[PDB]
Amino acid sequence: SGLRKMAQPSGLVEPCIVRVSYGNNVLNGLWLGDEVICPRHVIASDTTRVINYENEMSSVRLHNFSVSKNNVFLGVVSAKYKGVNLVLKVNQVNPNTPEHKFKSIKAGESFNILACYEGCPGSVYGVNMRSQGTIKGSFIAGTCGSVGYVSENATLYFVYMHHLELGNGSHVGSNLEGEMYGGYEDQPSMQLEGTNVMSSDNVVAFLYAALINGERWFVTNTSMSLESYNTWAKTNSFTELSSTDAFSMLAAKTGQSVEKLLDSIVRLNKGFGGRTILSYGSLCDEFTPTEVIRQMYG
Amino acid sequence: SGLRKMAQPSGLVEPCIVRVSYGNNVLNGLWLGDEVICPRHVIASDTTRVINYENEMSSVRLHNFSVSKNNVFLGVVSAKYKGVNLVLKVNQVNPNTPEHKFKSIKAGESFNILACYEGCPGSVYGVNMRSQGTIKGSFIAGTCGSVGYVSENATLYFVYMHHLELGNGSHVGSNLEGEMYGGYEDQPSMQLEGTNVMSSDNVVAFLYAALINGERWFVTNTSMSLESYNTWAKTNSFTELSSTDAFSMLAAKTGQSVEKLLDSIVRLNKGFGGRTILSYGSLCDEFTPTEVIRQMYGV
Ligand SMILES: *C(=N)[C@H](C[C@@H]1CCNC1=O)NC(=O)[C@@H]1[C@@H]2[C@H](CN1C(=O)[C@@H](NS(C)(=O)=O)C(C)(C)C)C2(C)C
Ligand SMILES: *C(=N)[C@H](C[C@@H]1CCNC1=O)NC(=O)[C@@H]1[C@@H]2[C@H](CN1C(=O)[C@@H](NS(C)(=O)=O)C(C)(C)C)C2(C)C
Repeated sequence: SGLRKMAQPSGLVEPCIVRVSYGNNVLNGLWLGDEVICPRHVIASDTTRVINYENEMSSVRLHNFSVSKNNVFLGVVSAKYKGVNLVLKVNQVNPNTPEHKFKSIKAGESFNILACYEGCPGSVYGVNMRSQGTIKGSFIAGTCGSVGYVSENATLYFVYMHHLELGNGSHVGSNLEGEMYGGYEDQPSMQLEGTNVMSSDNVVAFLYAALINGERWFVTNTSMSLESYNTWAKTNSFTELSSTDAFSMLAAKTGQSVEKLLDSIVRLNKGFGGRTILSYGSLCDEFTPTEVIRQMYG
Repeated sequence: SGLRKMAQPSGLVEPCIVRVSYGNNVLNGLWLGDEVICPRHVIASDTTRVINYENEMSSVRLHNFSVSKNNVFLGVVSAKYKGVNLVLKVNQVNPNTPEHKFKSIKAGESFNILACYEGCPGSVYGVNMRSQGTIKGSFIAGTCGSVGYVSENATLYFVYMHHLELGNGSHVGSNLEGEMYGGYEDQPSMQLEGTNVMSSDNVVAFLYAALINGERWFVTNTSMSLESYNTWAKTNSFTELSSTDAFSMLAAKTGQSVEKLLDSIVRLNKGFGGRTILSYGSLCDEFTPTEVIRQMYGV
């Protein structure tokens, strides 16, 4: 059964993806109602140098936009900035607009990515929000505007829109309100990502999933207290756990309390010694405790 | 730019999933036209012991069936075995039936699993068919009838329907014609999966994806001839490579010949030595050459 990333189904999101073109830039937009949200960098005359966005807005011609989906051409009637996103009002309303809210994702939380290639949905996969506000996915040219989403209790939330990839390979996007996650600039810059902080909540859930998979070599007879682990975590770029309550079910099923896995984290952070855990060679923090519980038990 | 096991979008498949129940057994079915296809063990009176399907079919009653989708219910007017699958005719044609075909999956090929629970699609993810006709899915209770599909050249193929989980954890399903992959029986028995043979085509593609993503510690000034690797492959449960021509473009982009990666495989098979390749601590044959080329370069 192992442990793998899953994506919630994409049915409600795909009919909202449109191809947005301006000049030499071709990417994706999110068509909801008569609005189309896209990364505002699409109207940049040159993405190899610093962009003055209000200068580009004052020189924008709505007749140069090309917003389409399949065989429907959407005429742009108004353009406005909203943060780092471009909000374009079109002459047609999306007949397949789903009931939806807008939500911001926090660090250590999982969501789904509908990877779209120049207006065409191509694939869908699950990601996780790193401490600095980035994610580790797979984006290439023409995939900006790809939408992140998550369904909670039958409520569809749009949470992410892709903008850029940093030099270290981390991927940077914004919420649908135009606020960039982690506060990164939407410029072709050399800006750095901070030091990454592993979510210890997720590493413990990852280690519980490995015990359910019959992988127990990393568990010894040594325990480590919560307080002592939290003192170790802040000097080793791990978050501190508030409590062990979230793992009550996983601990009873596997026969290992959180304190046993906390000791494993400290030992395995120095290297797996040549062995693997769920095919990984390092600690994985992309699975929340709720994810692991649902994937293993439903 | 990254490498992730991806699934194709599920929008054309979700409206075809239905809940299928009979007595105390509940699973998923595939609603196309006025036909619903499900695993036949939904009518088994006892999943605990060996099932006599001839007795179960003789004592079946159409009205004891219940197939439904979003509070709308379908009446079963006919039930028939087709291989290990039940084919039920219902009194309503699926208005969202997509243009589709049926197809079998070969070893080493990738397809998409739409995991479902009691007729409600829950998650979608990509899998790769292992050499013995199994997949390392994540099916748990109530996921029987979950549908595998693949989109090729704008043609939708239904390729998989979930049945059981072997004692070793591997997952066995059938195609949509009732033929179980790998020849396993739909019986609660201790069937043993054969020896897994790693797809060398997929491992090479995985290592090419690593080079594209900046991983290169596993390549040295060494390179292994194709025949020399194939002789090693038949000894260490790896597929033999007919040629290197499927990697012509990947070899040009990364400047690394297949032969250089062939020696990497032989060395890496003995362990990574504490190093990683795109988070992996072991070789992974879950990505085809076509998967990698498309994910890295768009195409
Ligand atoms: C959207 N269409 C792309 C997605 C990129 C392409 C490679 N991987 C991705 O995630 N975004 C951009 O093209 C984005 C646009 C221009 C430059 N840019 C980048 O992502 C660059 N990275 S960076 C932070 O060094 O500028 C690069 C080098 C193209 C990956 C702007 C930031 C406006
Ligand atoms: C469908 N609802 C299940 C899917 C299973 C549940 C656990 N993981 C899965 O993939 N199918 C069955 O329950 C299936 C039914 C009965 C026995 N069976 C199994 O998968 C069993 N495995 S085995 C090969 O030992 O019989 C088991 C013990 C439930 C996992 C039959 C084959 C009819």
